[PDB]
Amino acid sequence: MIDYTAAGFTLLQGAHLYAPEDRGICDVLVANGKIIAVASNIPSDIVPNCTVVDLSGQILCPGFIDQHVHLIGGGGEAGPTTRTPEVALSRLTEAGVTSVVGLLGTDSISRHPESLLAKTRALNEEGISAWMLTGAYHVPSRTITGSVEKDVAIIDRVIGVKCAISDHRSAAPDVYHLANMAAESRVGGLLGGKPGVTVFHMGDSKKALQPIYDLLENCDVPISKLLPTHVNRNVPLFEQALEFARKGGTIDITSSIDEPVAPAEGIARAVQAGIPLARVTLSSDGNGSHIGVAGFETLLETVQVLVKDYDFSISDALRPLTSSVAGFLNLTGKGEILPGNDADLLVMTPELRIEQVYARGKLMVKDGKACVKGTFE
Amino acid sequence: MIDYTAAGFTLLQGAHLYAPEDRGICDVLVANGKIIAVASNIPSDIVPNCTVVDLSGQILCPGFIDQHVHLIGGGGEAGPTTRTPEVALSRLTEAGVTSVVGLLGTDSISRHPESLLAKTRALNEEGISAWMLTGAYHVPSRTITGSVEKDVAIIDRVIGVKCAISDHRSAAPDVYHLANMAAESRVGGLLGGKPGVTVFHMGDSKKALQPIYDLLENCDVPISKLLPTHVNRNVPLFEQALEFARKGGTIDITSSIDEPVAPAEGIARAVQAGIPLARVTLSSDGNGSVAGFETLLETVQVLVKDYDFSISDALRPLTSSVAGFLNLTGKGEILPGNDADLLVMTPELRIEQVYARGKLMVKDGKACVKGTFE
Amino acid sequence: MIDYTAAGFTLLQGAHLYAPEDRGICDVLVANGKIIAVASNIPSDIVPNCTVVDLSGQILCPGFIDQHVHLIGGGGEAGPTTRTPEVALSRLTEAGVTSVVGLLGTDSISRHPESLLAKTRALNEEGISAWMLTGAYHVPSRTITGSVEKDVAIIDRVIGVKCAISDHRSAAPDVYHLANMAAESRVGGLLGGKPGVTVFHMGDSKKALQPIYDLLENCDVPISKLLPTHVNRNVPLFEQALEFARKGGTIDITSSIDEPVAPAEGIARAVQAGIPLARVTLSSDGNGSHIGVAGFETLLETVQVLVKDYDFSISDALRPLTSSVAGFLNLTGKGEILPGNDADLLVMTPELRIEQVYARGKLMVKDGKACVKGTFE
Amino acid sequence: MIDYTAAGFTLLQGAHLYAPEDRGICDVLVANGKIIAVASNIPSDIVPNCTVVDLSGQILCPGFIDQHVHLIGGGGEAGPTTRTPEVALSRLTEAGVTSVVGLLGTDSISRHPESLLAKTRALNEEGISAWMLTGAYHVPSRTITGSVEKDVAIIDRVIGVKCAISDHRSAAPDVYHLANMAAESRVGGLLGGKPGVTVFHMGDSKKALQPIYDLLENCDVPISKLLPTHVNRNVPLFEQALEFARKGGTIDITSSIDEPVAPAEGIARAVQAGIPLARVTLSSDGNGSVAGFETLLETVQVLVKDYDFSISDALRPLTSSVAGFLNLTGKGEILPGNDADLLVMTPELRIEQVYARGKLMVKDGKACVKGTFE
Repeated sequence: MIDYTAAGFTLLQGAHLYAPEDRGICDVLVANGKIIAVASNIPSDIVPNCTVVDLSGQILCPGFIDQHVHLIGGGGEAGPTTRTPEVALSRLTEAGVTSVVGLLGTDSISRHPESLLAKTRALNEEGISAWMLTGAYHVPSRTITGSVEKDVAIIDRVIGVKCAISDHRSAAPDVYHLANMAAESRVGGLLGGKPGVTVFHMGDSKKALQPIYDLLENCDVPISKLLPTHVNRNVPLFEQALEFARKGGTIDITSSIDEPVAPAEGIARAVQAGIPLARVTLSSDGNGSHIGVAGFETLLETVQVLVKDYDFSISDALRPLTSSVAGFLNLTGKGEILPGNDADLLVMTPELRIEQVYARGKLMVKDGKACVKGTFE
Repeated sequence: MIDYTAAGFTLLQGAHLYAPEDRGICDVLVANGKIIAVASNIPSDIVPNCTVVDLSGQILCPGFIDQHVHLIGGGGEAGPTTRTPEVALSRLTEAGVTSVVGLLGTDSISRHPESLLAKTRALNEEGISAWMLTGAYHVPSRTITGSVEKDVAIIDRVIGVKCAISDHRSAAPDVYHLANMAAESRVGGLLGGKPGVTVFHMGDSKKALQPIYDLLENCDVPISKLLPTHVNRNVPLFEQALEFARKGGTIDITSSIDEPVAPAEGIARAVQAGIPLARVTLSSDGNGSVAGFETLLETVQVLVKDYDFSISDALRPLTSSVAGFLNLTGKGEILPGNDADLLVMTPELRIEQVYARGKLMVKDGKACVKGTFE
Repeated sequence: MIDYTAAGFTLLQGAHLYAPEDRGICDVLVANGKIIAVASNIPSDIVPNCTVVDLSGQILCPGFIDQHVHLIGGGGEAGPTTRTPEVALSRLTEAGVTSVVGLLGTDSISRHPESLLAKTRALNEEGISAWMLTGAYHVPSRTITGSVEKDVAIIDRVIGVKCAISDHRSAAPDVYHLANMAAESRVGGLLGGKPGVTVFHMGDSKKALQPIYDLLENCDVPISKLLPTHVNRNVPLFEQALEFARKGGTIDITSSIDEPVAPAEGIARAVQAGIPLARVTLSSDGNGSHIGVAGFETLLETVQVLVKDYDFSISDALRPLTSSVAGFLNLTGKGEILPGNDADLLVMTPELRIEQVYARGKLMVKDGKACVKGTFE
Repeated sequence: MIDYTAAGFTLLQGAHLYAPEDRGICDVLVANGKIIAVASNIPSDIVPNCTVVDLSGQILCPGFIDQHVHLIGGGGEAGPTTRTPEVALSRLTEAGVTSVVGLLGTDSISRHPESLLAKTRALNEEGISAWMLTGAYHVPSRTITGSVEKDVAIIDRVIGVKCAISDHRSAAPDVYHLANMAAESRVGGLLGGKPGVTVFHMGDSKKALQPIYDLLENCDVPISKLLPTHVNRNVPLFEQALEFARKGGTIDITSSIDEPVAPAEGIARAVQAGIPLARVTLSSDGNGSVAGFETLLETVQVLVKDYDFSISDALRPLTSSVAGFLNLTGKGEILPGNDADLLVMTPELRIEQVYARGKLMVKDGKACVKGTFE
């Protein structure tokens, strides 16, 4: 017989699809890591050596996109001992995360952009999709090529820049160095076909989002490029966060923080405030920070609580972790399960507990446990 | 019905397939820009929406990989007027080029790596496969990030560094600066999963390859990383290149030079010298000088016609040999898994159709896909 | 017999302990430069080759911590002839100083951070404990590694940064370069486990502490990290100094200046103003600046006047020179005579005149005169 | 009663003490992380709150000092996937390592000295003794402060500089750059009270130690500062290392290499060659490649078992020899004053308990003290 295994044909059939839009019992045919067909009842013989897997009674949805993860590690705020380790592949996949954006935090003395980049590429070769934000809390930005504009333009995996404001660990930037910073990420993004976004690490200062509004006054970076994070870290900052989203911005809630505004409660209050889910993202702030290193569970736990204790549909709870993120970061072929896109799907149960995970066509999670891991796990 | 055109299924059937190694009348199933099947006589209905194409009586081989092109332009060796223009996509796809390695030449004052990088990425978006070499004739090299090792390492499209020796347009580099440069390209390559080569532009100096030998003494960079080009520019130098190839090194012959050693005459003499074709590649140095890419296909033709090379062996220096030197995974060879970079030729080797990563570039010998502003 | 001299056992017994908290006739057993026992009536045989020294009728208290000393020298404001010499070990110890923080002043053209560091280490090897502040009057800061954040983070003996404001010898810094400066010392401190404090050299400008309040408005560095010095150099600056301490800051008075507010009068006015002694430090401004080079006597002379002409208890007068300083600079094992801490103690008379001085277990002052000195004294 | 536990008194009694020089059944009194007494039969009540521990029938020797560890990680010589993780505290303490010297290898693009410095300091806080070498295979060296001399001089944990020669992953360094580098490490060391050594990663080049000899001609850096490593990587080179050791220099053998010259086979041949063990140390190159530290204890064991070295002489290359080369005051030797870095072994040399600066690291052969995130 002729050999067609190169195509890596796979037929996910029988599941109740959520792409994330509620579909019904639909099927998904994969070929070469890409979704090439989405329609109910696809013939199992339609293509050669097709690995047909029956997901009858299962839920099929798009893989998670985590845009706030300390891939190479973080912490260090309480001494060099508090420097957390690098994130393990399996730790992500088992959490549903198929796409991830890495950034740096407080420490940019013992943590470097070239280290984040290399790692970002390790994960890519290992099967998932990884990107990174140049810079860190400190402003001006310590970068790779010498300028933020240049990094976001010429370093492929860089899609924007990070920074901290209204935090006692800030670098104390002025509206000038902050506006210039966001402008370079914008321009560079245009030149390199990247989102060119600016992600602000929100602290607890009373000024809250003030630095941002000042920036909008001092330049012409679209409000759709600024992304405040950890918005649910204190009530008045979350209140302001809602007002921000109202004027067109997209806010980012972190699941790793439970008080004084829980993740689920945050996404819920947003809807109640009339913000389209499209402008609401949920990130994990994974591997940063007993002293304890943050994990990626709270993500799925948000989707669950959203469907179980708030009335969000499965389709809606998925958005802030899928379609919303890919949309804000212009992640082509991601967050959506439509023909053409990548095969980043998760197999779950109707109780929303992950069973299988597919990244670009490969099986990362076979039974809720990773069958694929980092080279030294 | 259900929609499967997302997979862009295409079946090239009934052609005399050379991959380059002469197979028979083989069929090639393509899906998502990938060759997913190669076995004679494949069903025209094996896969759903399959664009089936009848290539009966035609030749099918891998597209050419040209590793010496001044993508953003070159020249300038006689004033700013002599600065050649950038390369047009259709120009490449029509000469049967599906993968190319850009680089800079003498002028590295009005030509910068950031621009080349940009042009390389623009080409990849448009349909073909492009990479680039950092630096230029100048040593030490004007890089993007500060060091050659860092460029090759972290700039995704840099596969090695370029430079110029035994030429009257060099920077008069000394063995140490030279050695260090290559070592950085080599180390960088390992860190970036790049071949980490060092391409040497050869001039007409009596010294010829002496600097490349001098380098071997002062460092440990494998000889499989040192690639001299334009070896066919003067006979005394060509002779040495052959001796260099006999030692395990690879040599690059430029199809844009027709004397004293013509391209074909070059690839030919190597075989006679007893050099596995594996260590011989053919580059165009297109858009240099204004050089064109016609001479690549012409060197194949003439090799099969004027000289007595076979279609398969003639193709090698322009495909598999090149692919194996830069470690361009998935190219220069037609097998399941590799990229659907294909060329449909007549029995007389006259490119009719061209495929790049699945997409059809040349329809009637004339590109049907072009750059944004052609 | 077996040899136990390696332990360097020493029993300070019979004295009236002040740790600085008023204890009674307590004893202090040292071993390996560390205090390993504090309790009344410790048996003299308790450990092997214990050098028992009878401090009967004597006062035992913690060694002085001097956080403002020009170790490599200073001055120069009236020409290169006015460049003062380096501080001598014995000059410090004989003043009670067992721990010291070095900084630079007006001159940062002929005075360098690497020189302060080396010296800071000479003193460490010679028996006492020394630290240093990166930078000088001039802002931005001339540093060791290129950034204030990096110095405070990666150069072990650097614990913060120095600067001058409201002074005719300033570098004329703006709230921006001043806030950024304090933020880097803060972050770097976190990363390297250092206080990460910013010490301001107060001048005589009418604006007084204004630059500081502006800084608090332009960033989120805690007010507990800013330290204004020479606060008693003019009445309205000292007045403001009191208000500052009230809002949470810790002020630093310099004993070397007697008018228009004396050291003792300054520490006293502070108490009278309701400031906890914990937020009041006294430094000497030693070796900076006939033209005369400043000395370290005024320190003890403050403790004395505090107990003799104001009613401060011996225990209280010691705080602003011991427990207060160690607390503000998070000097572990210092300022406190409790088990675990270092053996930096002074032997005095009930009239508060130094007799003996111990630094990390060694005897620096045997009879009010140093029995240990700098390699070239 | 009065509280004296601040001194953390501990008495290790009735063990067969090797310091490493074979003493008899000696007792060791520890106080404040310091060995304050070493004389057979010490009172279990000599000092107040004394944690007395019965080590009857057990061996007691100094903890190992491993001077070749990629603390923050290494590798990367085959893409970013091959970048090894950082070292775990328990991993070290379980292999009997109480003092370690971190360093960087080939990758000095995604691995920086500031991180190593940070990891070194984190280790010291956690219980063990750590130092680091500045630079990497690359020459000139990528430092923290701008110059090697300045790094070794003012960065408190840098004791010298590293680099790579006669290897195919070097930076192709020339005698001048090399010499200058070592001279800076040497001068720096004097200014910082550091050994100021220069550790050379040895490759598989025919040249072998020739660069180290070439260096001796062009400068005056004492030969007691030049330390080559991995000398047991190829026999021709090993032979030279021995000749180098016969001239007063020290050689480092990596326990992570088992052919052509195994570790034991290496330490053994040196003795036969008539080299005082003083000039021979054993390193692991742990977390390199992913390399582990088991081979350190295994090289001791095998030395006492397979070969005919005594327990005392076997330990030397892993303690006193190392300590005496880096001038690590107070380590590698059990005497009053020195640090309480101890290893309780069975008669068959199987680490049972481990002590680092007084604190107990390994209880039942398994660390009972770990890094913050293990």
